[PDB]
Order: sequence, then C-alpha cells, then structure tokens
Amino acid sequence: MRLWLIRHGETQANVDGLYSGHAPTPLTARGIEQAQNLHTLLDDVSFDLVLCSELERAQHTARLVLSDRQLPVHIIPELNEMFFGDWEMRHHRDLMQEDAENYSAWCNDWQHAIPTNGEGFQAFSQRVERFIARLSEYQHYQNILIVSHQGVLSLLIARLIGMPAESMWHFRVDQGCWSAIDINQKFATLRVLNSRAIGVEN
Repeated sequence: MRLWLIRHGETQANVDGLYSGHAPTPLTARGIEQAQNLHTLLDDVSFDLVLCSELERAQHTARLVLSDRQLPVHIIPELNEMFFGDWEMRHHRDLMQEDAENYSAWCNDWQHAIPTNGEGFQAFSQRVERFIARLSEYQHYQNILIVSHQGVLSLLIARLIGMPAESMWHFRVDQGCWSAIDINQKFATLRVLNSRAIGVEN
C-alpha cells in the first residue's frame, strides 16, 4: 500500500505564531489556496480511501483536495493534533511568563513534560502507534490519502521506517505539499517528501 500524506494548509494560529492543538482555528486564504492547488496536483491519483483527523482545519483541507471526487472519508481521532490543554491559542512568549514553571519544564523536556491540563508526547506518540498497528485493517486498499497535522505525520514517517519517536523532527512536513510512503510486509519506504509537483500513482 501507499500512504499519501497531506498536512492541512496555513491557519490563523500559524500566522499568529500560536499553539494550535485541538482549538478550531480557521484556514487562511493561503491555506485554501494550498489545498485547492493540492486538489489539482493529485487529481489523477486514484485514491480508494481517505483518513482524516477530527479537527476541522484538516477536514476543510480534505474537502478542498477532494472536491467533487466522492471518496469515502474516515475520521480517525488518532490522527488528531496533540491536545495542548490550557496552552492552546496562546503564544510562546506569553506562556513563559504566565505559566513559567510548567512551560519551562516543557521547553526543556518536550518528550515527557505534560502541557498544562493537556496531553503529553507519550500519550500522543502512543496514539500514533495505535494508528500504525491499525493499518493491517486497511490491507485491501492501495492508495490511502491521510490528511493530518505536522506532529502526527512527521512522527508517522519516523515510526514507520523504524526510528524512535524523538527523531520525528528529521522529517518536517510542509503546508501546500504532499508526501508518500510505501509499505509492503510492514517494510516502509519513504518515496516522496514535501512535493509540489503533479502526483503520479506508483
């Protein structure tokens, strides 16, 4: 099978440098342009399954990429952005002053520190691990499109090719781009990362 990875387009929180999390921040006109361009970039890619995160910025993207195509869309909560709790829709500068200790512990130990009343990277990375273990349930599909977020998709790449969760940061997943990873007998091959070219089915 091949997973076509798409991160949602630009959002207002991105423009304002804010932590996004589960908060419903809207797509910016640039993010609509990014998704609309992606629709034509992968128009001739014959998908048979779409898996999308619950957050509407991802579903808004999946609508624009899909357009009139009418493909089945599964809403997978495992594909959701990390839940930052009290820190959502707030900026890094303000957090170091309003919540100094809990936020410093996160900046100095992002892998184990829990965002204030949110979910830590351990629970987040276990969610993605469960999604990976669920891929056998889609074994009858050939071209699955995944619409998700930067942290989910980057960690998905890292875990699929057999690396620890920490090395997710070697694969930044960009907006307005698409990536693809092939899996055969649970051996993952990263084939395309952050392309803006017309897709070609493999």
